[PDB]
Amino acid sequence: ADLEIGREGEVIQVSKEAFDNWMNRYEAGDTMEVLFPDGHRIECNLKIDRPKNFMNLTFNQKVRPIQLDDIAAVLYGSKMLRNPCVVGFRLASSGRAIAFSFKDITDAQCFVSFLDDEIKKNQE
Repeated sequence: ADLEIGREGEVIQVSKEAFDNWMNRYEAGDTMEVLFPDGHRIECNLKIDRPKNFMNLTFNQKVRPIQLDDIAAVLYGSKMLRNPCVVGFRLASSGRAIAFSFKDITDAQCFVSFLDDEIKKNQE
């Protein structure tokens, strides 16, 4: 069921065990979808390297690398609606917004928490 967003706009209680599992999978590399403005998606592999402060999107042997340092915002809730599986975030460098869709809500909410930590770090 859709999240309903406040008039103000978009500018999480997940278990630690769930996060730890999420984190292990995607550090290994695991599957998600990148949303696009025209509304099509592509199935990618998302691999997080915490030491290197990058996360790599692999599609068709093509890798869009994202710097963890780069992440500036996470968009996930507060008729404006968001499917719970879909997480949007903005990059500081491009000023662009990207949407990942995860295989379930839990995973999405983990990516939200992971993003939150990186953002706090980045703000120092």
